[PDB]
Amino acid sequence: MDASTLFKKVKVKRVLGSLEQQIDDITTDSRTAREGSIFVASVGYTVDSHKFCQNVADQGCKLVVVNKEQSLPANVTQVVVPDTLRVASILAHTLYDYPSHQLVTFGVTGTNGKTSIATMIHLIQRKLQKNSAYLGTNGFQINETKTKGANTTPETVSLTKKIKEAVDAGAESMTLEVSSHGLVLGRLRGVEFDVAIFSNLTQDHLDFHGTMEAYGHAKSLLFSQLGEDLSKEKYVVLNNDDSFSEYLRTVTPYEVFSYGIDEEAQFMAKNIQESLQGVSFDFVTPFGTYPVKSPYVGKFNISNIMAAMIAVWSKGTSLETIIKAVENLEPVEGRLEVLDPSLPIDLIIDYAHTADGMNKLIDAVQPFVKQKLIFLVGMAGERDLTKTPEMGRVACRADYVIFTPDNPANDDPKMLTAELAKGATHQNYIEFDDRAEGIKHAIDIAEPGDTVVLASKGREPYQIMPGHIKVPHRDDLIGLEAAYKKFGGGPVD
Amino acid sequence: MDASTLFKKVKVKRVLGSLEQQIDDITTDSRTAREGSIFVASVGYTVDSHKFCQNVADQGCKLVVVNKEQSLPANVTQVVVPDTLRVASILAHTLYDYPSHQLVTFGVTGTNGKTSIATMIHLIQRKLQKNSAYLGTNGFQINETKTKGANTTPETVSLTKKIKEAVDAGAESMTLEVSSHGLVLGRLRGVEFDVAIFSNLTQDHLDFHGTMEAYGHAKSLLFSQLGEDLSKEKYVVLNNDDSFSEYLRTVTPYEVFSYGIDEEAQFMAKNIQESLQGVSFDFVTPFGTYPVKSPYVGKFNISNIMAAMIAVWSKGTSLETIIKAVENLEPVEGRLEVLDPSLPIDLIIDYAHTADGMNKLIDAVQPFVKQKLIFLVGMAGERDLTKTPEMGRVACRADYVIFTPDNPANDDPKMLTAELAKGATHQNYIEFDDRAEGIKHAIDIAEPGDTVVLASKGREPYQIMPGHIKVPHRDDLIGLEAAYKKFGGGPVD
Ligand SMILES: CC(=O)N[C@H]1[C@@H](OP(=O)(O)OP(=O)(O)OC[C@H]2O[C@@H](n3ccc(=O)[nH]c3=O)[C@H](O)[C@@H]2O)O[C@H](CO)[C@@H](O)[C@@H]1O[C@H](C)C(=O)N[C@@H](C)C(=O)N[C@H](CCC(=O)N[C@@H](CCCCN)C(=O)O)C(=O)O
Ligand SMILES: CC(=O)N[C@H]1[C@@H](OP(=O)(O)OP(=O)(O)OC[C@H]2O[C@@H](n3ccc(=O)[nH]c3=O)[C@H](O)[C@@H]2O)O[C@H](CO)[C@@H](O)[C@@H]1O[C@H](C)C(=O)N[C@@H](C)C(=O)N[C@H](CCC(=O)N[C@@H](CCCCN)C(=O)O)C(=O)O
Ligand SMILES: Nc1ncnc2c1ncn2[C@@H]1O[C@H](COP(=O)(O)OP(=O)(O)O)[C@@H](O)[C@H]1O
Ligand SMILES: Nc1ncnc2c1ncn2[C@@H]1O[C@H](COP(=O)(O)OP(=O)(O)O)[C@@H](O)[C@H]1O
Ligand SMILES: [Mg+2]
Ligand SMILES: [Mg+2]
Ligand SMILES: [Mg+2]
Ligand SMILES: [Mg+2]
Repeated sequence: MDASTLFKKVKVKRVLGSLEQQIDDITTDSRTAREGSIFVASVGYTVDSHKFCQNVADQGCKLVVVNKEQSLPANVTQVVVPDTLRVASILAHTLYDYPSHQLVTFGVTGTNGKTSIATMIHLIQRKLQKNSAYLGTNGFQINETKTKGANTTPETVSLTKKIKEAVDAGAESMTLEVSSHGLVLGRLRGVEFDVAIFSNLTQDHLDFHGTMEAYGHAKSLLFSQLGEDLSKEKYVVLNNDDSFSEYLRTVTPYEVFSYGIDEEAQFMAKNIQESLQGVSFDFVTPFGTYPVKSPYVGKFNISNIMAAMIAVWSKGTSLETIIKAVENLEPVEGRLEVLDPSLPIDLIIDYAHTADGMNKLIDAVQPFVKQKLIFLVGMAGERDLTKTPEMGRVACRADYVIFTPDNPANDDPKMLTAELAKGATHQNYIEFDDRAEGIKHAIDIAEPGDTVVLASKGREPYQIMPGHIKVPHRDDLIGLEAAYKKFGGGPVD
Repeated sequence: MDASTLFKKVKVKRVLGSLEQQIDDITTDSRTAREGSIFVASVGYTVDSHKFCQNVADQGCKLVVVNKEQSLPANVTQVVVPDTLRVASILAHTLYDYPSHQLVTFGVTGTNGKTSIATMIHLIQRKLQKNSAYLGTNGFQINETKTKGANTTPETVSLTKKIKEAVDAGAESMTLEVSSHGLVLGRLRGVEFDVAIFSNLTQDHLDFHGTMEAYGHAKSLLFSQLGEDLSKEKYVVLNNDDSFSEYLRTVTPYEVFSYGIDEEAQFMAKNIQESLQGVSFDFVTPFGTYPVKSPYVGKFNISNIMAAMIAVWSKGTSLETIIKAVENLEPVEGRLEVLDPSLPIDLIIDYAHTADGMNKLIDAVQPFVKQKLIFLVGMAGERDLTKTPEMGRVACRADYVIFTPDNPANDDPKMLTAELAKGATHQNYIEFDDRAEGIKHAIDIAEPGDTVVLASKGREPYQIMPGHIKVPHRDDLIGLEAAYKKFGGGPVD
């Protein structure tokens, strides 16, 4: 469509050159701007991409959106605006014909549980034979096709393009993880949600938000930004076991569905039975109480699966049909996965990376420890360290603790492991600068009948190293390789 | 329409009795429930209206929405829901066919300036010969027809009904004052806004919000609740002279128009000339700079009128035509009105009732004081007193200060005036339990050529007294009557 039409949407602009040209692309990354692209320049944490306008011109781009007039050949049109990224979201949603309005969109936010819930919703939709897309930490997925990405909630143009890809692939719904960063930074501007789901609010990301108050307020935006049009069928799904839900009710007019285990709620889990092979519980609902069998491990995953079921139910699918679908749902990659159960030890991977997440992981696994719990965890580089010793304390619930860096980036890895060590409550721990070395050590220490847990990465396939360089790393593969060496078994070679 | 259709909108409900009946009315006030009404019961600060269901049944109402099953005759249908008021807003907007979606809606929030801006927008629309409605502290107005009300932002059902009245009267737009109370309490659930306008955030209402942080976050809801549908033409108008605007930008994706006097902004006022008869200024805009003549007094009203002009402009009216309309706009009742200029004193009424508002009032009037400034102010009963001595300090910018109660309700009036007195910085003040007595005293003290200001009530026609009883009271009429007695003039009698 033509640039004229697109920029009618923008009231304050200084236009230098013609808007007659056809536009089929928008990008905030100069490296992909071409003839027919709009390149929107912006100020990042690393570079100001206004510096790259000449590059995009060389590549044939004839239209740039900028905060200040640039030095460029006269045949490149410049649109000067006060807020380039705000305009990028307007342009992108317009160009792609409002992709978020074209399918059912589910959004999940919370300190822990975003990937779990979002993936469970996706997997339920697929079990119901519906085309479904997912975007989050585990990347972008349309039905069974997966590609990895750099963020949980990617920057606005990339994100909008992916919603448009889901629409074009024929998705009936798409579920997005909604990071508090993404909300505050405008990455989700223009993304209309139909159902908003909350897991919990516990201490994290204060390097970015400064305070718990600001952090909670950031997550509330997913709920208030649903808007005020009561002719729309929109719904909010809240966790009554988290006290922040009381506040969330006040910021949106749409009907609220509550779930709970400890606290009274509209949907509850009772008579919970746990195993390393999944759970059963009685699912109390406003319409009746029904037996549920779930393949997921732990009470925290009962909260998560209830959130997922209620979200799908809210848009018109019968609970009976959802409960049937949940029974043999596939694993959520990296989230409490029991590896090769034929081993003479329990070998579990999990993504726990905050104190609360670790407590929930250990709560779930500990009842099944026959002998000793061997627990490896990493601390992420370049993140707030204030709750790191607390993570070290929680880890010392285990019998033997291994501390490692996780994505140390430019941080000294020994500083990360030493910070974890400051919280230890017993002397049975060890620190490794190299996480792979730490994993092999965990297997060295493990006896038949022991339980080994590798926490904070799941199957995340890299360590972010100095210069922010990704080096290949797989907890699961390193763990298994070390385990087969020690105990035997494993596929032929 | 029939109750069945209405309640299809509510997913969690326990229905006792038939929904076949016709519904033409909804009410949260039992006193107006009749056959064909839905009565929604709720828990207020004073009474739980669930107690009144039998009354509504006696009056012929056959449908109640309740949080718990009630004792009622079997022929009354009960719909039991978890959140009655949330359902009231859903039912009301549905029943009245989404009245806020049917005209352009402007919403104004801020500590001071809501009535001023909202009224200015209304008056501009009328000057442009467009049907316009206004709802706020000065009541409900459709074109020139006014009725008074109990709140700035009335409870959800009454508010929705008034939007529906504006639609039915043929209004092309309606402007609502948006109180932080109204936002938090859900009074505006279902009210879609097209333009949101911010004035300022200064200390007020902490008896309700507890903190400035929570208070600011409450006002941010007007902006985030605009939603995320970028196919809609919605706009945000922010004051760059207020530091809270930086935060407000982050909570909405829509284009932001900024105004400013002290700080750089897209729309600014320069070369400001002031009189008691209005102002002139050069209005810098993104499209050019234009001379503006405004009948309103003071720099604070220049901020307000710029906000009003930009809001109307944003929905497609030319600035030139708006600027012409502003020239002889009518007064905003109670807000810096110069009374009978034929008097040998300046006699001014104004609604200033916080420290910041008082400073802005005194800033506006002081350059025109030839001799002495005689300044009367009241403190509201049953409100947070923490900034009351500060109000007393600000008042002592005047030469002679009179302290009175304003709507003391059940508070001891002497406690209110004494709290004001604690901030005084000179000895030239006096306190009166009776505000009318204080006004007459102000005139007693005034010499020809003096300036008398009566602040905090405007033309508000009552004092709220013990038992929360309204007794007639008019600052303007009492002031004028006393002034004519002392100085002569005034209409024959
Ligand atoms: C601090 C931050 O925000 N940098 C994000 C930001 O970089 P920069 O601003 O530095 O980019 P830069 O300045 O290079 O470029 C600015 C702009 O210029 C463009 N430009 C750049 C170069 C060029 O040649 N041409 C060009 O046009 C570029 O496309 C961009 O539009 O823009 C990128 C692109 O959009 C994101 O990819 C980055 O995200 C990183 C990966 C991140 O780690 N971000 C974190 C802070 C984050 O967003 N986290 C949340 C939550 C997830 C999370 O935090 N998870 C935990 C997990 C912990 C357990 C791990 N085992 C954690 O990481 O702590 C999320 O991803 O949604
Ligand atoms: C504390 C509060 O919120 N009580 C509001 C609230 O009463 P209650 O909860 O006590 O009502 P109650 O408990 O009696 O009844 C509950 C429910 O039962 C129903 N019910 C009641 C009786 C009955 O016979 N039958 C029946 O069905 C009734 O309709 C209601 O649905 O419900 C009313 C109806 O909806 C409002 O009219 C009240 O608002 C008062 C007037 C107020 O003063 N409210 C203030 C707190 C307020 O809302 N302020 C903002 C901002 C304006 C402001 O604060 N301005 C300053 C001005 C200062 C300068 C003045 N010169 C100030 O006042 O400080 C605003 O109005 O939007
Ligand atoms: N609802 C929950 N409450 C507490 N901890 C949880 C919850 N869900 C998952 N976790 C823990 O946190 C880790 C991260 O879960 P995930 O669903 O990836 O959260 P997020 O996507 O918000 O980071 C899991 O591997 C598990 O240890
Ligand atoms: N923009 C402003 N900034 C500061 N004070 C103002 C502003 N506008 C009005 N005031 C002062 O506050 C009083 C109340 O103004 P009004 O527009 O009624 O505000 P609100 O409706 O928010 O209470 C006025 O009479 C004036 O003294
Ligand atoms: Mg998080
Ligand atoms: Mg995630
Ligand atoms: Mg106020
Ligand atoms: Mg007002």
